[PDB]
Amino acid sequence: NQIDLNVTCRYAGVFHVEKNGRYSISRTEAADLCQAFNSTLPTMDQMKLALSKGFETCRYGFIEGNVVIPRIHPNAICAANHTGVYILVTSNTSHYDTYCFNASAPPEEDCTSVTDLPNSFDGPVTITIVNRDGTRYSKKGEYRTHQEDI
Ligand SMILES: Cc1cc(N)c(N)cc1Cl
Repeated sequence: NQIDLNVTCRYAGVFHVEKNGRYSISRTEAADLCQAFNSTLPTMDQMKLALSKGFETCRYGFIEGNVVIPRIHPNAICAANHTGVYILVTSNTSHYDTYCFNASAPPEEDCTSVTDLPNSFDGPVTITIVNRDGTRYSKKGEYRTHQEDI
């Protein structure tokens, strides 16, 4: 009974979360997961500002309304070489990573590690936050509020 959450630096409060090392988050789980970080799904405008401060990934994730990949540098294997906030148009499937937005984060790039999951609820799952530098924070809890996600 374990969930691992790989997290990134924050850029203007926006960060990326990947669950269990693969695309595995539904839209409802995404919202609940951001909730556990005292965060929300970013708006498009919040994502564009994060982009402008240096945020890019090579992974699809939810924002409010769409599934996107922020890209600064063109790369042929990330969002088909596009730059900007690339919006997924056509897909059969429903599970992605997520982006989250924490209003209390610093305004520009914050590449310190995440050391807490402040708004998790009581529960039986060992949840481990894994930072890009390998540092880890664990706690027992739950964040999913929808039966179909559990
Ligand atoms: C929820 C949260 C916790 C910590 N420690 C940091 N550093 C960043 C975020 Cl977004």
